Amino acid sequence: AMGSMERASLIQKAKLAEQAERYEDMAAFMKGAVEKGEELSCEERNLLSVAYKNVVGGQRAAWRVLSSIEQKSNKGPEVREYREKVETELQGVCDTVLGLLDSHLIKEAGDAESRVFYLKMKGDYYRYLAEVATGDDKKRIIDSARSAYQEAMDISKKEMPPTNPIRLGLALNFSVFHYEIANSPEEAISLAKTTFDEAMADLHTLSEDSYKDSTLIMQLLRDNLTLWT
Amino acid sequence: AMGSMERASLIQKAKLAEQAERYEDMAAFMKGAVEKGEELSCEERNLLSVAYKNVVGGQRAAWRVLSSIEQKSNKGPEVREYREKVETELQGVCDTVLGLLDSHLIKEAGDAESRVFYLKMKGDYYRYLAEVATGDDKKRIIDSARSAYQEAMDISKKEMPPTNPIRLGLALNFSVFHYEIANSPEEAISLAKTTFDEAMADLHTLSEDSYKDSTLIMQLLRDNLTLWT
Ligand SMILES: O=C(COc1ccccc1P(=O)(O)O)Nc1ccccc1C(F)(F)F
Ligand SMILES: O=C(COc1ccccc1P(=O)(O)O)Nc1ccccc1C(F)(F)F
Ligand SMILES: [Cl-]
Ligand SMILES: [Cl-]
Ligand SMILES: [Cl-]
Ligand SMILES: [Cl-]
Ligand SMILES: [Cl-]
Ligand SMILES: [Cl-]
Ligand SMILES: [Mg+2]
Ligand SMILES: [Mg+2]
Ligand SMILES: [Mg+2]
Ligand SMILES: [Mg+2]
Repeated sequence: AMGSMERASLIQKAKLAEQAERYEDMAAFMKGAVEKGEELSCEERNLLSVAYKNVVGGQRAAWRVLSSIEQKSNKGPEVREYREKVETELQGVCDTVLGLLDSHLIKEAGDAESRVFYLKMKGDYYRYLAEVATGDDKKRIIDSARSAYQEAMDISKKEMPPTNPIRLGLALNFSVFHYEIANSPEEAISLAKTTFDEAMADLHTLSEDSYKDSTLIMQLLRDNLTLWT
Repeated sequence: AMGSMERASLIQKAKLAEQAERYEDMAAFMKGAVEKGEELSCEERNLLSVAYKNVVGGQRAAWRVLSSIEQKSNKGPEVREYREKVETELQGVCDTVLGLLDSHLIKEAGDAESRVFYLKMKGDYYRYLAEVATGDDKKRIIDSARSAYQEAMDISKKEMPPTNPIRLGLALNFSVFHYEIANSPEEAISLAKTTFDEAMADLHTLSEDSYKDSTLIMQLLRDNLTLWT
């Protein structure tokens, strides 16, 4: 439905929707902006990520509540029906995001900051699909997440400093993938610890403001290391 | 869309949606339950009110953010367009609730607790329509709210004790109508003070649990009196 609205107007309205905490509207505005076909700036990529992370975050929290109730019941079919409703809507949001990345955000992303950002997003949305998947459809979804994260890591290590916040956040989320999805707690701890230590050694190169940006994410790595060790 | 689902299943799913904080789904489930045509029990009326109050509360908060931004701008048409979008969706939610009350909740409500509950709801949803109305369409909406609240007050004073929580909450919201909508701060303060004092004198009749229920709402009356005097 956003075909008739100006790209600039879509971006302006996404920012208004963020201020209003209207994240479903924010995501529809930013989907419309992506579908204009032009590449996104750094600000715009962040608007797209904030919108969908808040939409899928609501869905994941609801799915977890319903799944817990369903497991405790294991009356009639209603808890399973409603958990399946919420699950299908969550899957649809992830498939929307993955579709924007495949048509055609990733293929036109040539700079490291854009290409790593999009491949991290592809890892994250396959990861949310894996959280609700079962069996051996689940295996192929987990491998799709792994592959996207790994391509993003390879580029980030070649092209960005170890304190770059997108590099840091990629490594944080890939560590969470290993601990929560891939049953690989030692890989998770290794990655979080190596990433924290390599960033610490590069902090001296940063301005006050960059230092604030990087140490924020480093603290998240440390918080996880504390939960996991 | 809820015509094929059992009434009991709709109520069960509304309670699951409340636990999941999925208030739009909760409201659609309870609209479906109302549209079965049977009267609602006390528990069910509370589920219907909780669902819509959370849906319209999100819309009112967003509308206030957008309206404030629009007033500060007074660029191009986008802030007005998006405030109008949110306003129209808010109006639609209120028109849905008012339609359920008119078809046919109020006309079949013969007991005081049900009839006062529904007429309070009719007052509240016309009040939310008045918050976004302008001019002299606004006057007729304000009079619709007034009339519903007044019918509810007349029945509550004849039929319920002064500590009854629905009577208390009606009086609290009618006081807010007078202060925020009708430009009648003295009527608001008079009503809140008379309602608080009449409840205080009846507390001695209550059990521990009823006393907790009533004094909760009395504290809201006192909190408003503090803001207004
Ligand atoms: O509690 C968490 C913490 O998750 C992470 C921690 C570190 C890095 C990435 C993530 P990710 O799994 O990408 O969010 N997430 C969550 C789970 C369910 C619902 C809503 C949310 C949210 F709102 F995001 F918090
Ligand atoms: O801040 C308030 C306090 O309003 C009242 C106080 C006393 C009696 C009735 C109300 P009412 O005006 O019926 O809610 N409401 C509000 C306003 C905007 C958005 C969301 C909300 C909500 F979530 F309800 F808090
Ligand atoms: Cl369902
Ligand atoms: Cl390219
Ligand atoms: Cl620990
Ligand atoms: Cl709009
Ligand atoms: Cl009747
Ligand atoms: Cl005061
Ligand atoms: Mg154009
Ligand atoms: Mg390019
Ligand atoms: Mg039946
Ligand atoms: Mg009846």
